[PDB]
Amino acid sequence: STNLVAEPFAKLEQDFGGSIGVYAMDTGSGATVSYRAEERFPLCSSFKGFLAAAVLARSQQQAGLLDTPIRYGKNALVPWSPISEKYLTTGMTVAELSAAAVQYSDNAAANLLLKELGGPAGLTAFMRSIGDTTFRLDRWELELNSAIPGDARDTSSPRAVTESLQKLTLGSALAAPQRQQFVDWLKGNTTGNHRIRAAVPADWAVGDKTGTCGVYGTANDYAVVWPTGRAPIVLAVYTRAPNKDDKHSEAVIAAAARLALEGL
Ligand SMILES: C[C@H](CS)C(=O)N[C@@H](Cc1ccccc1)B(O)O
Repeated sequence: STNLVAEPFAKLEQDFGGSIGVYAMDTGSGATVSYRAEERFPLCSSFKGFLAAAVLARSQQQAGLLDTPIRYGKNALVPWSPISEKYLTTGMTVAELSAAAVQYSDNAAANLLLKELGGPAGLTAFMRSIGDTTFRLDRWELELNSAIPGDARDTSSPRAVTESLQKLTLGSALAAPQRQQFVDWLKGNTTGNHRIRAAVPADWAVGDKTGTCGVYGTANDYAVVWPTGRAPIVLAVYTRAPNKDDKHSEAVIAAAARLALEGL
């Protein structure tokens, strides 16, 4: 992957102070936009979209997996588990946990689903099984957020994220009802309004999944976008920075998303 008009991205990256990673594809034309698309970035919570897809895939083999109630304990509630905490007294179904992991980035819900799938290794295996050789999840929440420069644990590349997303939302990796459910969950995300969605015209339908590690200026978003009358665009925007105290920027993510959409 390459880009012979990369200077707008390079200047945005210089102004940001860190590294920016972008990959976008127009699935109707095949056109792509690329910038550090092959470089590893921390997933942060963006793994949760793929976790929900892996749960949907499994549900194709075990009838009733999605409606299975989980009565989890208080000590499942690691920080930033707003849905899991609200529903602690009732428990939650696997489907509800998946939705909360996607749409609220709920940490406890993510850890409970990971356990159901055999931990980070289990999710990584699912991703290998759809042909993603870049993705790796190694740790649970919250340890996977350490985002240490050059550490390959819990990382992927913008291109591999985009390709896997396209397979799961638009290709054949998931059966049709599962596929629609994944898309529906993404379209209902609540955490993404200042990221890719901020660059998308308000009349284009969008589903997305954010990630925010909290250190090293590391944050991200991926999305499927439906332009009017066209096949969808799929894209991924990841950031990191070299100092632990560096701030992430939602505005940088939005700006990089817009440069990608404009290039297409
Ligand atoms: C440690 C860090 C929050 S400071 C964290 O748990 N991030 C996950 C979800 C998240 C994002 C923004 C605020 C709180 C939680 B995720 O893995 O991105």
